[PDB]
Amino acid sequence: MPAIRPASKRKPPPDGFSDIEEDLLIFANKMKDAQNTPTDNIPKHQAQWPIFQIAHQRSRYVYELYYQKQAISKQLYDWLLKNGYADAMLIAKWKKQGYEKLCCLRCIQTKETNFNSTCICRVPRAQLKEDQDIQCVNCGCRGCASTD
RNA sequence: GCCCUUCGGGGCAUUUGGUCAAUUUGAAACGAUACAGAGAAGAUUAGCAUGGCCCCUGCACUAAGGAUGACACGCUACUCAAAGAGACGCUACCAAUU
Ligand SMILES: [Zn+2]
Ligand SMILES: [Zn+2]
Ligand SMILES: [Zn+2]
Repeated sequence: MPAIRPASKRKPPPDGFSDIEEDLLIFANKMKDAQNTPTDNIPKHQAQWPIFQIAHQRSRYVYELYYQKQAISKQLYDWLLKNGYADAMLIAKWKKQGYEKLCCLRCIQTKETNFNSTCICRVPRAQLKEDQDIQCVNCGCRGCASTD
């Protein structure tokens, strides 16, 4: 379970976890530092942006470690997705076509916008104004479209 | 970026949003202090209401309480006369002790 077991109850992870544990702990400590970041000098949605950034990065590490540069077994990959080292739904969207670089699921959630739209970060920057710096309110993405 | 191609081309995906993170000048309120100071025609007071540009506590916007919760207590011509009886009214002002 992803609930914390005592120690004697703890089952070992699969093989290769000793090989990837250092990068996984790098992402975990990055996430704790994002928890401890100050919020006085920035706005509030901007305070929540780094969690989405680090979650995307951790899931991308797992995703391209399994699919692109094959370095982990399928047992280990399924274990990582089950135990919370990567976002299975974000990885599913990365497998979809036209969503190969999606920042977050909240940015394609169309039931939650005013006019049932995706966010502006999903729009190909070829159709936007020049020097129109987008940083979306949801995660601060500057451009996710696969063409971008 | 990926995919397809008859290598000319075509496809997949499509417009977020919370006035800034900044406290003097776009609106918080007690308490302390100062002061005064509790209804019903003598004195003392159980209350229940009434009306709303007065509200408070309460789930009660179909209880109850808040001094009977308070407020009430100033002010005061205006649909408006008639009868009969008066008026040096409406003008003048005036000549003997012995
Ligand atoms: Zn996003
Ligand atoms: Zn976005
Ligand atoms: Zn994005």
